Amino acid sequence: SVGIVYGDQYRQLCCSSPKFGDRYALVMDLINAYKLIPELSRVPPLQWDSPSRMYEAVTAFHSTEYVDALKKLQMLHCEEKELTADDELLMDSFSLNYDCPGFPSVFDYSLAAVQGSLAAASALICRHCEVVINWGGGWHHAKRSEASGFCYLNDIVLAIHRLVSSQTRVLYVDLDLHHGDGVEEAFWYSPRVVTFSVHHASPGFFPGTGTWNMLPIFLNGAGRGRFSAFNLPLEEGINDLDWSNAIGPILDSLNIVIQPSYVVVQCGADCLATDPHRIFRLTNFYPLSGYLYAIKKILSWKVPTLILGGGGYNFPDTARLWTRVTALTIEEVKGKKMTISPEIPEHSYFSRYGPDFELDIDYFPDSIQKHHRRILEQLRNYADLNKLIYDYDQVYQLY
Ligand SMILES: O=C(/C=C/c1ccccc1Cl)NO
Ligand SMILES: [K+]
Ligand SMILES: [K+]
Ligand SMILES: [Zn+2]
Repeated sequence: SVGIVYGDQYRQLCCSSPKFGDRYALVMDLINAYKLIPELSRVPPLQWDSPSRMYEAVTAFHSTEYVDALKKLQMLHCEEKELTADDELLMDSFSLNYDCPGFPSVFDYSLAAVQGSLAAASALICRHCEVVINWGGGWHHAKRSEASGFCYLNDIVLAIHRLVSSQTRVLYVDLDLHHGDGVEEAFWYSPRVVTFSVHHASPGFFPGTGTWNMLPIFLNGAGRGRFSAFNLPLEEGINDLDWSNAIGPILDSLNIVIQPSYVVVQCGADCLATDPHRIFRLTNFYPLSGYLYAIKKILSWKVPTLILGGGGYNFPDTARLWTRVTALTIEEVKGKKMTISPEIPEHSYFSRYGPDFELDIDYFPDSIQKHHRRILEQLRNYADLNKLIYDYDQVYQLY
């Protein structure tokens, strides 16, 4: 059974931010326009019995003062007096500024993604769904007491924390163009949550982490979590096939050696060739899309899986991609062919898909070898440190 997180309130809140506007509404309407909803189990966002229970849930990761600050930021943007100097300084100490501005619904908006991904985790734990999709979640940059990259609350960390706390191991796979620093940082000392992020990194590129550190080396966890944080930084321009070749053997080896109880996939869409970032050249093509390749491989493991959204700034193209990921998930889990018309069906947001209105995004197309050796060695070190039973010939064979 494949779940998907949505709801009427949930939709309004996910579409209330200045940065991502109505992206979520395009995504869910396209999924709906392709008639996939009847195939999917609706998963309602989690709600709480009281303010105290909500605070308890969220401060599982975030500090109480940060949460307080985030709530006050909302109240302040709901009045039209300027913030006092004192309020500005409080907000600054939490990076609630610049690229993480306040807006009238900023706490409700951020909390929604958390409600969504907590319900997704619970649906997996109680075995109601084999896979749950939350395209309203995926905010991997938020820290304990710090907003970052328009992430205010880290819904992924909270979902993952709920999963491990239910010999439980979680594999977190971050496909976003950006390094999943928040999630990685959160589980830096935890061997039972292995994080793996593939991303672009270059000097000055957000957020700066997930690459060689200041010959220099890769940090990879600490304490009992040593060797438990995996990173593959790629240079710009990479396409579907090279991207797929770069991460394929790593995903497979991670699964084999770690044997996770849950997989949590962040599927931020800013790797698309047509994203305004224009760094990687991935597509949503399904004849092959790096995304669809990675998700299919992960789903072939038959491990209960959380699939989340994230970045993606070309809203129709993000919708095009996540519609195909959603179709792919249904087909792989329920074992039934999903046929999708090559052109966008008429629906409320049909016009946004110009000019050609088809489902493919409008695009025509040794360093990695060093990384594989480096990571296999980290995986071996991880396995050794944690006394796991790995077959070194089979893992090595994958490369
Ligand atoms: O999409 C992202 C980050 C986007 C970003 C980066 C730097 C500054 C602001 C933003 Cl929204 N990562 O998930
Ligand atoms: K990533
Ligand atoms: K870890
Ligand atoms: Zn991103």
